[PDB]
Amino acid sequence: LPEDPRWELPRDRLVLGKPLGEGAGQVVLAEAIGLDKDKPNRVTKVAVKMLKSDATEKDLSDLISEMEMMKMIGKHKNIINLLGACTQDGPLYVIVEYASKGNLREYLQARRPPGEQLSSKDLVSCAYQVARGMEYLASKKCIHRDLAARNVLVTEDNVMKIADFGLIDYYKKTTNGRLPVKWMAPEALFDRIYTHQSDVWSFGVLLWEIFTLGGSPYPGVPVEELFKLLKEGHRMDKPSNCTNELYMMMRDCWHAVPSQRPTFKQLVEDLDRIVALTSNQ
Ligand SMILES: C[C@@H](Oc1ccc2[nH]nc(-c3ccc(N4CC5(C4)CN(S(C)(=O)=O)C5)nc3)c2c1)c1c(Cl)cncc1Cl
Repeated sequence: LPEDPRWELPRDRLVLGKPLGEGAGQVVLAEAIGLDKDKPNRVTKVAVKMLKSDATEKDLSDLISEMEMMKMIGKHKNIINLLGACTQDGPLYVIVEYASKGNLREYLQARRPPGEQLSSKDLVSCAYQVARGMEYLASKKCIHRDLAARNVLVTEDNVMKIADFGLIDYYKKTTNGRLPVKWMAPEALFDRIYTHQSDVWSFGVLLWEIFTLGGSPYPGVPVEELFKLLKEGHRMDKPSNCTNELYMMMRDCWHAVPSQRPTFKQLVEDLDRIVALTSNQ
């Protein structure tokens, strides 16, 4: 691989830790010593993406393309930023920001009341940050294609960061058994058309995910039945503990006509206003 001095990190400055997630492409917790040359004695907790034992040549290509995509897209608070890479004299390591509190689905579920505590403002605030993150990506012509709570990460300071933005079997399930088709917009699901507007649909589900504290969409619904519901124009019920205004927002996001869905630009402005008017108690 060519070196790119801007981003390169010597391997002796990277102490690998425990695995965060696998694939069979995998991710590992690590510590970078002097991630920026200006601050060389600092240790930073990072996540390192790398190949697994039986990766293809095209798997490598994909990881490289992901790295280059991130360089193109640039920095933003509400995305997982590239920090560095090891491309020389050893396997490819792609160093990204570490998110201590896991993905948003896990974060929400872990903070459900008994049967630490997220206020109404916290929930709305969560949606704002995710919208702000998607607006940036969208402004950089980046289409996520699987925007969901599982692909939003949460830092030590409760900052929402969008993941796997720089990357089909419909019946394949996620790590804990959810079907990604349930986040897909109709035009994407049927006509295989992906736009920013299709991400807005998916953001609609993400909203629903938030105000159900990591609820599972369409529980017990297989793929064939999902097609049925969408063709019938069915829409998920308003969650309990969720205003009409926010439900309207989801419904707007789930507008059958893509052009009639709001832009993330609009969703950022609306959520800005709502956060400030939502109480923290
Ligand atoms: C595939 C992996 O990809 C990445 C890519 C960059 C990252 N930066 N930071 C992470 C990360 C860091 C910590 C972390 N966890 C530690 C905990 C969740 C488990 N709890 S705990 C220790 O309190 O029980 C927090 N999960 C993910 C991370 C994961 C991933 C995972 Cl494991 C979970 N959800 C989404 C995705 Cl995309």
